[PDB]
Amino acid sequence: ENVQEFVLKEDCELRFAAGDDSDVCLELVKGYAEIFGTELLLNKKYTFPAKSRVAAFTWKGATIELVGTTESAYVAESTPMVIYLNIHAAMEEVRKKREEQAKAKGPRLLLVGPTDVGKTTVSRILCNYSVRQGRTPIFVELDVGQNSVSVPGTVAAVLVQKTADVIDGFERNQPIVFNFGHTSPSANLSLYEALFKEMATTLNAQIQENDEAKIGGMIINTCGWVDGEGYKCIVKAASAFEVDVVIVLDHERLYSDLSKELPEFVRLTHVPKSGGVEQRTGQIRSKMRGENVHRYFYGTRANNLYPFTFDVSFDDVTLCKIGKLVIMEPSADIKHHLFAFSRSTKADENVLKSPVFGFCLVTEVDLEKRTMSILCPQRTIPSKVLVFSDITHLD
Ligand SMILES: Nc1ncnc2c1ncn2[C@@H]1O[C@H](COP(=O)(O)OP(=O)(O)O)[C@@H](O)[C@H]1O
Ligand code: ALF
Ligand SMILES: [Mg+2]
Repeated sequence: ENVQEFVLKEDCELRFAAGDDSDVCLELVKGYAEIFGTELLLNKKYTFPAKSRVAAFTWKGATIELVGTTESAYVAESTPMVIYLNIHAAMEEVRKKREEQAKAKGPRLLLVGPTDVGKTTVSRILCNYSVRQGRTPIFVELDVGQNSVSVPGTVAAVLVQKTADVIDGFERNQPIVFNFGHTSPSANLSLYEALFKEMATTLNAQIQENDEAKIGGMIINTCGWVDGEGYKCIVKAASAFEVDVVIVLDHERLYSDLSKELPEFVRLTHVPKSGGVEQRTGQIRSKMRGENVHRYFYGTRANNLYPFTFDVSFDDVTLCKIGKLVIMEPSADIKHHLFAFSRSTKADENVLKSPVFGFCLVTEVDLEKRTMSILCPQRTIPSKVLVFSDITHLD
């Protein structure tokens, strides 16, 4: 209940972090402002939980109130927001040109760069800006570590029809989700690459049946792995998704290399990272993976989910594992692991390329009763083919 007031000139952003113990309430009291591309409503109170990192930007100028203990709060005057806006502008230009020559295929954009340069944040701003233009782009999440669509260990895609919630991020409206099963692509690089392609193939077939999605195009977020084998992932992602535009954030050498390698038709743009982007340690990142898993089952402060715990007979499910498909015996070592419900009706070669229904968490294993307790988003298992993930979570 301490109060801070901020006057933001045009093209300025208030960056703040909520206290370690404290909620911070933000209210726009004059003008117009947006948080990572989502417009703030005048006088609406936005409660951010402890440790939240937030940036509120304004094009024309704003006055903003914060109520609560903050670790840091300052106004920055020079951001790359204009750059990020012109990227959206050029995408929409491409949409119109292709519309006037047509079903029109929307432009596809790949965001690349090392850890903590703001690829996710920029993907969010671009998705929001497209929605505010009246478009429905497809957001494609290839980061199996820091995943904003599903649990970690997935490659996923979602049609974006609403701007992100300011506090909770995007609504996960019926995502297409593939179970990769690891927090980094180097754990099985060829499987990771096969999922890209199966994802790209699936999306190409789906947009055939939906013109809005088709002209919406794609914003594709990669992980921060740019060196060695990560570089080749970028080239194969570019190719498999047939991208028109590669945005490289804060990596001149990557940009140089990609310019010499990509098809000449590919427009490549190097842009700086924002001064507000925060370096995150392995610990913080591990904690964020845990909170992602937690959110998948329980939702948010704003939007609670109510997941079911029940027992499942080992005679009613087949547990399997990728690394080719192998059938698993119920064992004590599956405890705390995620399992994906495979859309594939049988435990065969189709599992590898099949998207999934969702996940459960194995909370207990009773070997003698031949049962396991699972946490599950629904009352009854949506599939009897359960695919192992190396991601674990103590609840
Ligand atoms: N302009 C900004 N102001 C404050 N925090 C930011 C800003 N841009 C990014 N961040 C934060 O910095 C962190 C890293 O950004 P992110 O987009 O997740 O990096 P990357 O996706 O490249 O790994 C995130 O916690 C994000 O919320
Ligand atoms: F998307 Al990153 F570090 F590159 F979370
Ligand atoms: Mg990211």
